[PDB]
Amino acid sequence: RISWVGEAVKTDGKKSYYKKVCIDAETLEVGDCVSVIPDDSSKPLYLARVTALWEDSSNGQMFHAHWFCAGTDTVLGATSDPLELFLVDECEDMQLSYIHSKVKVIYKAPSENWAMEGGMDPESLLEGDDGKTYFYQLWYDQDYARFESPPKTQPTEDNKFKFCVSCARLAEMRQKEIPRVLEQLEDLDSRVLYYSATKNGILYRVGDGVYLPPEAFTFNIKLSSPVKRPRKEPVDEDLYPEHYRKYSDYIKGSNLDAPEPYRIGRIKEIFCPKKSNGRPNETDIKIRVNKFYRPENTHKSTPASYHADINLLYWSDEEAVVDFKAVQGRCTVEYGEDLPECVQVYSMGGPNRFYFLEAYNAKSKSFEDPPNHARSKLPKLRTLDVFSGCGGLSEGFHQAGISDTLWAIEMWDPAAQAFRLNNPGSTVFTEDCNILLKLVMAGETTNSRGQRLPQKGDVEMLCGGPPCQGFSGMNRFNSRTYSKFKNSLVVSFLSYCDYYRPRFFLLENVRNFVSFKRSMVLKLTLRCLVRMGYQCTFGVLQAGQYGVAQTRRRAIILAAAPGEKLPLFPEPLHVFAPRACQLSVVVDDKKFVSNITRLSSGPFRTITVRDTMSDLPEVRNGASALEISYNGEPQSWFQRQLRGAQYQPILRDHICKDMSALVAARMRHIPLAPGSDWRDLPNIEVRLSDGTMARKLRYTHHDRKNGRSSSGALRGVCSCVEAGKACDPAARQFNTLIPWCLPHTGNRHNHWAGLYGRLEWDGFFSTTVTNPEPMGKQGRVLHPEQHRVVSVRECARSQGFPDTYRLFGNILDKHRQVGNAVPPPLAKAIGLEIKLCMLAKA
DNA sequence: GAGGCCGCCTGC
DNA sequence: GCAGGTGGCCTC
Ligand SMILES: CCc1c(C#N)c(SCc2ccc(CNC(=O)CN)cc2)nc(N2CCCN(C)CC2)c1C#N
Ligand SMILES: CCc1c(C#N)c(SCc2ccc(CNC(=O)CN)cc2)nc(N2CCCN(C)CC2)c1C#N
Ligand SMILES: CCc1c(C#N)c(SCc2ccc(CNC(=O)CN)cc2)nc(N2CCCN(C)CC2)c1C#N
Ligand SMILES: [Zn+2]
Ligand SMILES: [Zn+2]
Repeated sequence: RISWVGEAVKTDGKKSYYKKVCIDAETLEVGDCVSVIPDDSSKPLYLARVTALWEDSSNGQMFHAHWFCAGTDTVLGATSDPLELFLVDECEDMQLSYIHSKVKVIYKAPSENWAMEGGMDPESLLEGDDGKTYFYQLWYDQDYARFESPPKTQPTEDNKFKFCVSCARLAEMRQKEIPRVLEQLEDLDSRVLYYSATKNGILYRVGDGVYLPPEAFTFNIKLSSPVKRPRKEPVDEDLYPEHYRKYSDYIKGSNLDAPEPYRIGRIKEIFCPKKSNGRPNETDIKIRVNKFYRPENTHKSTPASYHADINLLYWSDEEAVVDFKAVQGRCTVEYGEDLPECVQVYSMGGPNRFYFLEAYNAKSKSFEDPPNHARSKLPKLRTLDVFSGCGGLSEGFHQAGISDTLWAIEMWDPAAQAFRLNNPGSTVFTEDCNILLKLVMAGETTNSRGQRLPQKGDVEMLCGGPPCQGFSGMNRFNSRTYSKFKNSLVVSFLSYCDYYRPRFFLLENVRNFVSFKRSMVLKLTLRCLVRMGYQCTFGVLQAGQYGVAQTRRRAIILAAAPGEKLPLFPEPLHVFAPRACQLSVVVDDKKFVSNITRLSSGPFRTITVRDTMSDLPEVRNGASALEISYNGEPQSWFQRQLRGAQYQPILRDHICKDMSALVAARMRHIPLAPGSDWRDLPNIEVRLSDGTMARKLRYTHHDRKNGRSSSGALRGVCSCVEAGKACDPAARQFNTLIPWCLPHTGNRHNHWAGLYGRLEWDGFFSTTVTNPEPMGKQGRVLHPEQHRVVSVRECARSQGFPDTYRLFGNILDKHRQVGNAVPPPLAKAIGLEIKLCMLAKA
């Protein structure tokens, strides 16, 4: 009792398409939505749109089902509106007998007045439902967790009766994934030359720059097998009784495992080998490139990288043939003297830009002029920055050219004053953001200081980082902690988003924002954005990959209004230690990644502690002079950038905490070799600067787990080294050069690795802290050579702040301002992705 | 106000 | 077990 209605629309092969069918008491036509029975009766019904109806000579009565995704199957899980569906590129042929019923599915489109329709209370944002039939508003990418406006793919007259948009988009994706050759230049003896080729939607022509993996080719300058570090030569165990705790071969902050950046070539030929009959084998695409040298690839090796621009290359006449499938992306490489602009303007004007001024001759180990054949606005968004701090995120967005931060909210006054000092045109509110929003919603125009409150339409971009105090555990919500979340600053920030409805929205936070409360904080944040009707996504970024010598992972939530394009996450710019670049996120057993494809290498070398601060003058422990001489010119590219173009005769805030006499003696005895920390301290008496004496540490109890030194000395410093015995107060020792508490509890704290630890010139900072303390958790705060902790200026350099960026207050206030900020280079990379969306808006 | 002192959880 | 990820609070 399955009956076709009418004559066949088209007969193709063993298929006869129809526009309408009758099943029992119902009639179905293309475009109708149906439910479909699953094998597991416990599982819910599948829902689909019918995109075609045909009789098959071998399969019987058939239709094409374009499946909807239930909201509960997305990252939103159980927080989803129970009747919300999402478009996905999932579809298949199916027998008509599997249809259970016809269902109503409504497209809930945002209205033309969407930007004025905000103001629902937090309960409505978090838990409110549409309360109607099935509906969709957004398309969903299940691997990247992206909610976007539905695609506008269009059918022709050759497919209108059977058009499946999912089939069409999948076919486009497949074609985009396959390398192809387009033009045709010449036919040689054993190969065919081509003028252009395409890969992953990128067009490559003869003469373009290509990124290649570091293994793609070698240079004529082969290598120098370095004198490797020996196997930890023995030390005097009586002099250094805690050195045994360094049995791990892992050094915090070391760049020994960072990969090489990309090889860079200029396409000389694009070609295919010929078949036996003369035709080209276009499944086998090759390119011949000229090799570019980075400075560190010449005979001068790594030190050549110290002073050179990070995008400086050297031309050479060496050539390599590589598979086209190895290309990692396209880049622009230009001879510097032929630019219509200076090198700095060129380098700041776009991505993937390199330049060369000379050619390198490997045979002669010399430099030459390149050969002739090597030659050949947008209005800013009015931005509100909530929980701005001193303004690192706003500074990076400003550098990207996308925003003017006209309003900022910062409750901690020294940070608010710093933000004002750097942004004279902005209005900085110090009130509770809840109070400010309530005033705006009540129709107030100015706050109690006479500052004008932003109104609907004023705010075009909203960014901030809300604290998660009270719900930053990993365990599941309960009634109390869920109430704390509902009344929290995260939800207040979401309320700002709902009321103002900016074009773009950014929430930044610590990495574990994606995992707090079994990922429910993340899921609810996304749920609120979708409930407002925003496009949105999330991901994790590593700041070191965008140009700071610092490991700092951040969770990022991005949203874009209906009518906008949802931004992509920025591709890594700098290679960085892979152990610090774990960006994936597991939510309810589903592993999510961002759109980022640079997982193994990148265009630029890693930024080091040397890059960051080798130019700063020597200062002492407790340095307090607020304005001093730099004592020399900037040395590295990074320093040239951060000092800026205008000559700065005064270096500011190169001041350090005044550590006590005992702490200073300890710092003076930490060796300079990489990986040095408290475990390298000698066990000696030392006279302190205040006349007092630092004492030897005595070993008073036998530590069965840790054994004894080679002279038979014990290794415990307290009775608690026994199984169940408590701590003996008489066993506590004071004013020892080796701190008593570190051997006291080291066995359960990974030997307190990194406390009193030195940075290394070749390595990177641990996450820049708000108050550098050698015996705190983030204790690796000692200068690579000087006997002091890092200065405020050095922390600001680790964050990528320009040297001209003003700070405010006492030294601890300035450290906290620096340590709480988003690094401007990270903020700038994100902002450039938003700029791409602004320019591409349809 | 410094600096001594040092829990709990998770991914691998 | 190893390494990372969240700082506060005595005591004076
Ligand atoms: C978010 C990923 C996802 C999405 C997305 N996106 C979808 S789309 C809905 C849909 C897609 C395809 C079919 C065809 N049948 C098969 O694929 C099995 N051979 C039916 C329904 N469904 C999902 N569920 C429910 C459908 C059936 N299971 C695969 C269980 C997983 C899941 C999941 N986790
Ligand atoms: C037991 C702790 C808890 C937890 C935990 N753990 C959670 S998880 C968040 C969540 C879970 C399920 C849904 C589905 N409900 C819908 O309505 C869908 N639109 C939405 C959100 N939520 C909670 N409350 C409270 C009232 C019930 N409401 C759901 C609001 C949220 C509570 C609580 N007390
Ligand atoms: C390794 C250093 C360390 C550290 C370090 N670092 C920490 S941090 C603890 C912490 C405090 C506040 C927040 C903020 N709270 C929210 O945000 C609300 N959700 C988070 C974590 N605790 C430590 N113990 C445990 C707590 C304090 N004593 C009981 C003993 C010492 C220790 C130690 N030894
Ligand atoms: Zn299809
Ligand atoms: Zn003890």
